[PDB]
Amino acid sequence: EAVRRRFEELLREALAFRERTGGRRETLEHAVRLARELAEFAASHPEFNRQEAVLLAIELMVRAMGVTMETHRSGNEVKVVIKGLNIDEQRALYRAVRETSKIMGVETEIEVEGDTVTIVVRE
Repeated sequence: EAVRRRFEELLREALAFRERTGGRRETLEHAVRLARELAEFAASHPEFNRQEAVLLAIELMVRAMGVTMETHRSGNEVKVVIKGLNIDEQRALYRAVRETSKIMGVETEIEVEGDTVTIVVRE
């Protein structure tokens, strides 16, 4: 609950930032910062589901940047498809998902094709 409540607080900050942001570069920097805060906070609450924490960090960045996403469940795996990203947003999202996965001890696979980044979170 504490981790889910933290996501909600960071989501409101993410939506207020993009409202007053000066560009996609500033929004991206703030989005990576928010995702790291959530990841480190969730790591301090080991009782919370590690797989779900990674997904919440991804969704926090998706909402902060205002990009389109899709989620599909395959048993224990979760696939996230994020479209419309520029080159800088792809590199930062790849970087942030890798770091967040390592913090949570979760195995994730990342594929980049065109504007589309596909993330698979397992177990």
